Amino acid sequence: MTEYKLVVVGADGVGKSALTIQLIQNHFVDEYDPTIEDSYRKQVVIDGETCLLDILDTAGQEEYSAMRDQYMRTGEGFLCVFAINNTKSFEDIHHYREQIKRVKDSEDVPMVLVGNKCDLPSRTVDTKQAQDLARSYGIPFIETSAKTRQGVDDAFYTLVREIRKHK
Amino acid sequence: MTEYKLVVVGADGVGKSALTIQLIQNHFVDEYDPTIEDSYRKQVVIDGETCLLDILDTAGQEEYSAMRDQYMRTGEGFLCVFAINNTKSFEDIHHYREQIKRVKDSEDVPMVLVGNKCDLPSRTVDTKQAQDLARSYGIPFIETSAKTRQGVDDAFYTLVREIRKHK
Ligand SMILES: O=C1N[C@H](c2c(CNCCCCCCNCc3[nH]c4ccccc4c3[C@H]3NC(=O)c4ccc(O)cc43)[nH]c3ccccc23)c2cc(O)ccc21
Ligand SMILES: Nc1nc2c(ncn2[C@@H]2O[C@H](COP(=O)(O)OP(=O)(O)CP(=O)(O)O)[C@@H](O)[C@H]2O)c(=O)[nH]1
Ligand SMILES: Nc1nc2c(ncn2[C@@H]2O[C@H](COP(=O)(O)OP(=O)(O)CP(=O)(O)O)[C@@H](O)[C@H]2O)c(=O)[nH]1
Ligand SMILES: [Mg+2]
Ligand SMILES: [Mg+2]
Repeated sequence: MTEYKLVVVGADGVGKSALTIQLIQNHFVDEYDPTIEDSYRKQVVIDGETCLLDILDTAGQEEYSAMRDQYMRTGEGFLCVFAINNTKSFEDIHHYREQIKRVKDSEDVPMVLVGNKCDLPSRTVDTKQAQDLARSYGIPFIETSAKTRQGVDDAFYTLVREIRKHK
Repeated sequence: MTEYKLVVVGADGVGKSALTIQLIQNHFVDEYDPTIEDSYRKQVVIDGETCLLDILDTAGQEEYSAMRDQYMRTGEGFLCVFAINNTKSFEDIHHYREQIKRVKDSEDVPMVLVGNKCDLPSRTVDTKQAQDLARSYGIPFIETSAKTRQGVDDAFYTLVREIRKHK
């Protein structure tokens, strides 16, 4: 058995909690209830290895920069989430990646860029634009929908694979 | 901590959803997606008190006005929204205010008159005209733009202050 500390980060309302709740509880959260900080455990098998995922579901906006830095130091891998209908959340990605790199004092940190709400037709961030950004960061990119469950398992499992590769 | 049940009402397309989404998610929705009924939570500090805002984003549908009675009974305060480029929506305000007063069986219901889309130069409702009407209603008036965020926080916070005053 191996434990993996995963952190889900991103702007207000991108679907951080809905993505995590889909992985843990296998259903969609339709309601909008802002997160302060929650954590969840999930035991899963990834590439034949027994994994205990310890997932931190973070707030869109931190109250204390120093409190935020602590989970970035502890976290082994980061799911950097934006919503495909929210250009501000996509532009905010750089700020999350820069904060993670600074706290970890490393240019190489396991990360996955997640483009959530891909079920929505009202797209403002194109697929190629997110693919190019992820290519420039040297990280995988996955489109997800916490509503339909599209790409949810793949986003978390890819992050675990990135952590296992880094180790 | 205190919870406040806020209701955003007004005619079709005045920007009820865009105002609420700007308040909580800090981005402007350019798309027009008609609302059936959505609710959102937002934790804020107003005059030193932590407020958990429970905001109901309602439909602009003019048909079956009786469908509004239950949320009008439950709601503690109302954001009565019109668009500054839509004279019909400004004239419709009276119908929303009359229904609220009837359902609540009170002339002193916490309300704020909101003149949305103030970023638009194609104005048909003058600021002074809405100020004059709001004064005759005995309620505050705030101009807002879900696009620029002008007056968005002030509209919701003023409504909370009106509910507190009423208590
Ligand atoms: O004040 C505190 N609240 C905290 C707390 C919570 C968390 N709550 C989170 C919001 C929950 C929204 C629930 C959907 N609320 C949805 C909602 N939002 C509205 C806004 C306006 C009008 C109606 C609604 C409605 C709907 N409700 C109706 O009756 C209705 C009718 C017609 C409609 O069409 C729509 C609606 N749960 C607790 C249980 C016990 C004690 C405290 C709490 C708390 C903790 C604490 O340490 C100290 C103080 C507090
Ligand atoms: N259409 C659609 N809606 C989604 C998707 N993911 C989340 N949502 C919706 O977006 C809203 C916010 O989702 P939530 O998971 O709370 O986002 P969050 O980023 O955790 C909010 P906070 O930053 O305050 O913790 C909810 O109404 C939820 O149903 C998705 O993939 N598609
Ligand atoms: N320029 C400008 N456009 C706005 C503003 N607020 C809303 N809009 C635009 O008006 C249209 C309708 O916005 P929306 O928030 O859906 O209005 P609504 O009142 O919730 C519509 P419904 O009654 O069906 O729920 C959208 O195209 C939106 O971009 C604003 O402050 N400025
Ligand atoms: Mg959340
Ligand atoms: Mg709407």
